[PDB]
Amino acid sequence: IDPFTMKKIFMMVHELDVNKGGMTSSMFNRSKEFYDADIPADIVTFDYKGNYDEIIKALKKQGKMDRRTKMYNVFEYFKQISNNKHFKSNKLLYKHISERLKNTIEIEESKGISRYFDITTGTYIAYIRKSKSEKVIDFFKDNKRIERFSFIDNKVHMKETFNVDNKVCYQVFYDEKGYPYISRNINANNGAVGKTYVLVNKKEFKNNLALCVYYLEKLIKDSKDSIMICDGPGSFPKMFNTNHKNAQKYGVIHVNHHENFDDTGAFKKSEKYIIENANKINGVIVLTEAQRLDILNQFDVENIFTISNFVKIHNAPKHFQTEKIVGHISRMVPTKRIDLLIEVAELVVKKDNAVKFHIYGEGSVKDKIAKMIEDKNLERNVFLKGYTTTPQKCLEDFKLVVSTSQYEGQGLSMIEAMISKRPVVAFDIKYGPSDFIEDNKNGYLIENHNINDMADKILQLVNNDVLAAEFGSKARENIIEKYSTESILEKWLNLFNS
Amino acid sequence: IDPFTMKKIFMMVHELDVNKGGMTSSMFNRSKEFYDADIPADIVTFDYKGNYDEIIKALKKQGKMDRRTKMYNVFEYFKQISNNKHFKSNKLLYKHISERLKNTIEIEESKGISRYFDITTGTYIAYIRKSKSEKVIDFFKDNKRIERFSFIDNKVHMKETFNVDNKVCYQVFYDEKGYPYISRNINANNGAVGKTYVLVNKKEFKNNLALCVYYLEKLIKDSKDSIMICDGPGSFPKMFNTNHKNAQKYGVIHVNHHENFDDTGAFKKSEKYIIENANKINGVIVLTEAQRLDILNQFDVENIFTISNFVKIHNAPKHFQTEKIVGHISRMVPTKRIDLLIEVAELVVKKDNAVKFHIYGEGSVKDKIAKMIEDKNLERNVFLKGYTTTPQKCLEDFKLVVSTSQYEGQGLSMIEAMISKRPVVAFDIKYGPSDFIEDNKNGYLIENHNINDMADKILQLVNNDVLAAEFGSKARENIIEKYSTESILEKWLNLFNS
Amino acid sequence: IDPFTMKKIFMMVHELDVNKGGMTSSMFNRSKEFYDADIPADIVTFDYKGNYDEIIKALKKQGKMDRRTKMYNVFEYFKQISNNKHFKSNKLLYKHISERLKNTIEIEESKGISRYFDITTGTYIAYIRKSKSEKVIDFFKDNKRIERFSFIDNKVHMKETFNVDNKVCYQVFYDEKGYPYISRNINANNGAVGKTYVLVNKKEFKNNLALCVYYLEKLIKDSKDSIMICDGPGSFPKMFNTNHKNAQKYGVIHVNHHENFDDTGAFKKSEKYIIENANKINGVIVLTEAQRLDILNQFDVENIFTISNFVKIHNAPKHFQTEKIVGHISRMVPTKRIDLLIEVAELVVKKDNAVKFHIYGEGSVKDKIAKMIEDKNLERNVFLKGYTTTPQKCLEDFKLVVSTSQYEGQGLSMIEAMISKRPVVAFDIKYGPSDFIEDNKNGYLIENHNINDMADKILQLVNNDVLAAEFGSKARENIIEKYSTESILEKWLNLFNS
Ligand SMILES: CC(=O)N[C@H]1[C@@H](OP(=O)(O)OP(=O)(O)OC[C@H]2O[C@@H](n3ccc(=O)[nH]c3=O)[C@H](O)[C@@H]2O)O[C@H](CO)[C@@H](O)[C@@H]1O
Ligand SMILES: CC(=O)N[C@H]1[C@@H](OP(=O)(O)OP(=O)(O)OC[C@H]2O[C@@H](n3ccc(=O)[nH]c3=O)[C@H](O)[C@@H]2O)O[C@H](CO)[C@@H](O)[C@@H]1O
Ligand SMILES: CC(=O)N[C@H]1[C@@H](OP(=O)(O)OP(=O)(O)OC[C@H]2O[C@@H](n3ccc(=O)[nH]c3=O)[C@H](O)[C@@H]2O)O[C@H](CO)[C@@H](O)[C@@H]1O
Ligand SMILES: [Cl-]
Ligand SMILES: [Cl-]
Ligand SMILES: [Cl-]
Ligand SMILES: [Cl-]
Ligand SMILES: [Cl-]
Ligand SMILES: [Cl-]
Repeated sequence: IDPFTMKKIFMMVHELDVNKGGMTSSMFNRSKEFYDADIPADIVTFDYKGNYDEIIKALKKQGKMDRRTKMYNVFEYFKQISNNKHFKSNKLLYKHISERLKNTIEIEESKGISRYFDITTGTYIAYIRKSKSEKVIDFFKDNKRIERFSFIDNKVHMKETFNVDNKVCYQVFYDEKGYPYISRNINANNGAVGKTYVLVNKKEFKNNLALCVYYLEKLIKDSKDSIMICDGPGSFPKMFNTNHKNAQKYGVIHVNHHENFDDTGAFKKSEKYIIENANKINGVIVLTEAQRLDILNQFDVENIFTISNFVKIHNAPKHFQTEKIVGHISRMVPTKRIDLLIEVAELVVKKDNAVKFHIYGEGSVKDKIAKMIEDKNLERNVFLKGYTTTPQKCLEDFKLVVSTSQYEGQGLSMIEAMISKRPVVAFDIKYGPSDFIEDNKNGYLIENHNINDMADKILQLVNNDVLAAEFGSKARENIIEKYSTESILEKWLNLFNS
Repeated sequence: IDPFTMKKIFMMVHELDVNKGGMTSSMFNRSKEFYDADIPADIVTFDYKGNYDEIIKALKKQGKMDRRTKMYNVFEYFKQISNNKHFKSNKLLYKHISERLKNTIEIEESKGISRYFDITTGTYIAYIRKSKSEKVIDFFKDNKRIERFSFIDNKVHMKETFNVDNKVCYQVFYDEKGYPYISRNINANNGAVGKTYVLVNKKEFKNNLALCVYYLEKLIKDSKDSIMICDGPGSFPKMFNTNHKNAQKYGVIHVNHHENFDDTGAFKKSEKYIIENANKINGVIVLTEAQRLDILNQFDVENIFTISNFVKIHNAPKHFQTEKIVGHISRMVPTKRIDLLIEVAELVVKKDNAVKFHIYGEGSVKDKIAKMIEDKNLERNVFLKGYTTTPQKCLEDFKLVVSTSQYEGQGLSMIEAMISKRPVVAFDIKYGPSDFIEDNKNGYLIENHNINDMADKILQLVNNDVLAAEFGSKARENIIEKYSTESILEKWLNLFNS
Repeated sequence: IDPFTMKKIFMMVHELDVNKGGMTSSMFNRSKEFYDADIPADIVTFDYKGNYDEIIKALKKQGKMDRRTKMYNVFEYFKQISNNKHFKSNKLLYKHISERLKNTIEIEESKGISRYFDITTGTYIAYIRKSKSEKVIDFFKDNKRIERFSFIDNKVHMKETFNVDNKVCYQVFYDEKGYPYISRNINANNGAVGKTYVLVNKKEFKNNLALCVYYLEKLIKDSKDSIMICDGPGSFPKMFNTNHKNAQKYGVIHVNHHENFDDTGAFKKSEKYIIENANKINGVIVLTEAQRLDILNQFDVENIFTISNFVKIHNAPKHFQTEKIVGHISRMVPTKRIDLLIEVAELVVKKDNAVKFHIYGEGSVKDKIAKMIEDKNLERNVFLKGYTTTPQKCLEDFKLVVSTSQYEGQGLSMIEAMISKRPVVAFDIKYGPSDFIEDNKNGYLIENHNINDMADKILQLVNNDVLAAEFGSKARENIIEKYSTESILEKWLNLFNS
């Protein structure tokens, strides 16, 4: 509303990075929408990367992140404090590294890889592997690795320490002048972060949780204009344990709060903790009004709200596709019951050998879908392409896309395919495509068991390229008028203004 | 006899310390008696403590140790030699510690606890925890602890070294000027002391045994006026392996030489080794003439003698106690068959709910006596108070004390209670209270099985406060005239003079 | 032929050393023969010893190695290169060792054994054990050993590094001026040599195999006059993987290519790899024309040749031996079926108690032959003397020697005994004594099962000292005229000239 509002939204996820999607791409778009309504919506991360500036720069150039959206990082905050406490490069650090490397001889392995040996004792001193903009230096003691200095543009940003099993047990972070501002213990057995020492402020913290809580109380002004939104479930404790009294906290659950493949009536451990404590924050936000009603009818909480996702209606291809191409662009995870779909490919091709499948994306169950299509020799017909950073250009050469799951928040990947004139085929599930797919109108829906009824539907479409177009043009105009943005945006503000 | 005798007794136990009793308190009193007869009786210990001066000072101020009694310590002997080899403080040591601490930043944990990090590399350097008179400094390498310097009044007395599992594998002891005089290897797996290097005399020793044998040959003049008395069974090898030809050696066995809870006819492993070699020293000393006769009738040894213990007849309360208070002040050990007594409390209270129990002292089987009285909910009635440094003031508010065992040397803890006008109740056993308890005269004795006959006897006393007094006044006057000191003292001298 | 031929033979075995025999003694003699025919035949080794000069010097003085025969060593090659790159002693190395030893105090253990402790901290610094011409210095860190410097004539030739389990994980070799020329990683778990760094030439090598291949291409001129002969089966990959195009390669198999105690028809793993690749080198050389025919009738290889061994007909004793002395001078290994011979001693002595046995040499199954003759109490009669560096002087006091095996190349140890007027007794086997023992003529042969038929034959000889002499004099004159050297030598040259 107000073009000069002091409202601001801090969206919290553990890490940002390139070549993902789903929850993050939803966060990127949500930031874009809020910025349009003159409300700054930025992102807060809590992990360390020495090249986040290069990653954020990439995410914006590659058109995945609105350029107005900033990422706040806990380590970038304390680094910048450190930067303004010193006004002289930390040469003693580079002298420390230089001194351990002198009186050594060099022996090359390959192009930018060399080892160094003391010319007096013959002792193994260092291993240096340098690219062109980054460099690592591994120091050795008693022929075991003890330390690694990491470089970016000839500058140290991290020092790692290694135990007896050659695993990290300690990290140090150096500012842009070479001064250490943060160091922390690492449990080598699981990689969990322990005690964290903020050297620049001479303060210690029990763990990363205690550090980021302290960080948010510094980053986020305790005003009712400050709004915290936690997408990732692994960041919720950070938002919940702050001593904010005025600031708002909204937990956004993205997934089904039901345990995967459990008929007990049990929930996800983390996704339930959020729900239980809904009456202590400003309310948990789901996506379907169904999932609201389920949580209503399970937990004693008077504070759940349903808000869908902003959709970006990009532009459909100039044409369609004629050749019997079916695709499944997704990340391979057992929760999607892909086992209960590739046994529809098999059920299709035998009635029509010209139907082809292009599988994109990666995952854990990729390598056993791989060693499964050749057991049946559908390598002939089915292809596991790979991860595509161009989801739409791979989408615009489909006749239709296919997907399934037993657990979803809603339809993200199915919706954005319907825009590109593509009639997707999926099951009816708990929370998802019971609303944006109208069966025998612009797409198809099947009970999540009748595995050849889906195999029946595909042949009603791929063999009818003139009917696999009207269903596509009735897809896009279906998305557009159904949820919009204003309907969704006013959901958010009325929650804010209260 | 002779007020100017050159006779001296060295009583040997591994360690002395505060808040114990039994064998040690017997040693403290025996020293007091011998000093009265103009024969110096001192104590020799073989362990290391940096605060033994403070402990001995406490033992005397707190009236547990005769002030004339000295403690000789093997490490205090070599420290004092070291003290007179140097006449200039070892500043290079404190410089060595200072240098490793400079260029560091401090980060506090609590009041006197801080960690230190190198301001150039961010490396974890040191952990310092200081009280007000003592201080520890833990140094780190590759984020693992390697060394600990221990301070007392700002002075180093010990440096410890740690292995990969963070356990001690090496110790160093510094004199009062900061010079190392003794270092030794420690087996981290069991804490056993290995090779011991006497740096001040440039001599090495296989273990602590070889070190203390050498020490006794220095400490104790090889004359017939020198008398060695080994109370602790764990110190006997130290006395036995010396090359003394004239000096006397007397091993004093305090306990039953029968294996605990074994009906085989087997003995304690250590207590038998002493017995087997009785014909090689000046004789083993037991406490009961019974235990003498048993050893006579088991081993071929013509050299066993029976001598009881000196009793200190202190002063009884001004009054008694009326309220049904029963106490067991003892150290909780399975050899005392406490299981076979707390199931007499149960057998008592049900006939008289006003009988109360106060349990003092500590032990291993305290925590399962604890979770046992509440299973039966005698928390109502039975109390595990705690260790009492005031045994008599806790004793002087009893009507009677109670105890049992299947194995004893004699009655120490039962005897000193009879002084304070208290009729104790105990079983008849191998070696013990068959002599200082006269049943139905001043106390009570039961077969060590009839667990409710004891429960019968208590009610014959606690419900008769006028009969639980005559039995008390017949207790003290019973101890006094029965064994005395002169009868016991002349036992010792006639052994000496031979 | 040509007294000025540029032909040269490099005989390759992994290591040479004192107190062995068999394959090596065969190599020593073969070098001697070839040198007589004006063809230099030298030996190449691939292991490290700091005292090989002293060992080779011993092998020649003790008359086991022809003085014209040289040993080439891969580490001696790179050391000599290193020697000529520096013209100033590496004092900084000895300064490095001196500095770590100053400010220490000495504590002796025995004659030439002492430990050193820092006089400031008391820290365990070093352990030095010196003989009179060699010395080791073990340095310690956190009371664990980390390094060992090895000395010969006050000069460092090796530095070893130790891991957490106190095992070698790194080696460094110093030239005769104290400069490191080679360092290498050691797998502590098995002692296998990994990455090898040639510091003097700044080159790295995957392992010892890659190092010695490179070494042979430097050592051995790629000419048809250069001839490589690989005796040891463990050195064959080194000869086979060189990029020699003109040089000749001859693999000499010494043993049975049949798996020990396997009736499957399976071969030795290594000895087969040689055979399989016979068509890629200049031919594999066996010893018996039988073993040739077997390999012919198993593998598809058109390139196997049979050449026997050069025999050194030394000089027989002035006399014989009368006293019933039977000997088995050998190295104790289960492949010799000694179990199937000592149960003929037993079968002999019972018919003649005066027959005695002298067993020389060592082995793995010595200690259970030991605890076997006393179970039967033939200690009376059978003796395990020990390893004899004087094989012939121990041979010249026998009436006859005895041996057996199920696997041999031929008869080495049986043949050289026949020279000294001794009728040996052995079984007929695969590849061996079916040719140099003529039964009931100068010796005896039995089927390798009839264990008392051999026991029958001995008594036909030891009880007939006038018949145990003619068989001896028919032994020596049997060896002499049968194979000679010229017959064997021309076998070699005709292989060379082709
Ligand atoms: C915002 C939201 O509701 N998220 C849902 C989503 O999370 P999740 O993050 O797993 O999103 P999905 O994997 O279901 O959707 C596919 C996503 O992967 C991206 N992609 C995939 C392959 C590829 O080659 N390139 C590419 O970019 C797509 O842009 C798309 O955004 O699925 C979960 C279950 O699986 C649901 O419970 C969550 O509710
Ligand atoms: C000198 C002697 O003969 N020692 C006997 C004693 O050794 P032990 O040293 O175990 O002596 P006991 O535990 O039997 O006697 C109790 C001792 O503990 C002290 N105490 C206990 C609790 C408390 O709160 N405060 C306190 O000071 C008492 O002063 C008393 O001296 O018991 C052994 C078996 O158990 C016997 O075989 C030994 O023969
Ligand atoms: C060149 C050759 O064909 N070598 C054969 C030999 O190798 P190997 O090297 O094992 O030779 P053997 O052990 O069979 O012969 C005994 C050797 O050991 C030496 N010795 C033994 C004891 C002693 O006290 N002093 C002493 O010097 C002898 O000099 C003799 O040379 O036996 C293998 C099986 O066992 C055969 O397959 C090999 O073919
Ligand atoms: Cl900002
Ligand atoms: Cl500055
Ligand atoms: Cl004194
Ligand atoms: Cl001095
Ligand atoms: Cl040469
Ligand atoms: Cl030089």
